[PDB]
Amino acid sequence: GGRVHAYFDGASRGNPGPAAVGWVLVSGDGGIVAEGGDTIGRATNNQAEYDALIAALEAAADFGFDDIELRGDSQLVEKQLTGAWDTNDPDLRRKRVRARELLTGFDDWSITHVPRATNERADALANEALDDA
Ligand SMILES: [Mn+2]
Ligand SMILES: [Mn+2]
Repeated sequence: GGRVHAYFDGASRGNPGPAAVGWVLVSGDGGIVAEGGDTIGRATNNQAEYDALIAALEAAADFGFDDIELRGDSQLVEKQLTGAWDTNDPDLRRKRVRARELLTGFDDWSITHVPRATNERADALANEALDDA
C-alpha cells in the first residue's frame, strides 16, 4: 500500500575497502518514514551503491509500499538495473537478480538519477556510518 520515494547511496574507501550504505524512505507528503545507514565491511564503490539499493528496497518492502520511485546518483546501478547495461561480473549479476526479486513485490517501480547534492541525506547516512568504522 502506497507510494514511496526511496533514496539510496553507497560509500567506499577502497577497491575494495571499508564501505557503508545509506537510504531514506519518503512519503509523498514528504515525511521521512524510515531511514538508515550502516557499515557493510569491505566492498567496492559499485558494490556499495548496489548494496544501498538493496537495503532501500528491503526497507520499502518491509513497510509494504506498492509503488516505489528509486532515487540514486549511481549511473552504473541505474543502467544495469534498467537493463541498458549488462555486466560479466558474477557478483554484480547476483545483486541485480536480488534487486529485481525485491522489485517484483511492488506493483510499479521507477528509478531516477539525482545529482549527489540532491541525494545529500542518504549520502550523509552512509558517510557518517563509514566515518565511524
Ligand atoms: Mn553515490
Ligand atoms: Mn555519496
